[PDB]
Amino acid sequence: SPRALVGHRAEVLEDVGATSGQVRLDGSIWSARSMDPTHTFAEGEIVSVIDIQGTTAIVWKEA
Ligand SMILES: [Cl-]
Ligand SMILES: [Zn+2]
Ligand SMILES: [Zn+2]
Ligand SMILES: [Zn+2]
Repeated sequence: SPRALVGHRAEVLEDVGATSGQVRLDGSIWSARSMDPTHTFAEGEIVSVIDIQGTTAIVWKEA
């Protein structure tokens, strides 16, 4: 069911990069990683959830 989260936007709470990050998604805090591990999304940025792996949101640029 975490699969229904794909396509949602999320707000970065702790900087999201290769191997750490946290976002606010449907009112909850989720772990997150960047889709491209060279790209960091800083706190306050809005990202798009493009995949979920277990309970980790994989995020990219909004849209
Ligand atoms: Cl959304
Ligand atoms: Zn939702
Ligand atoms: Zn980049
Ligand atoms: Zn996948």
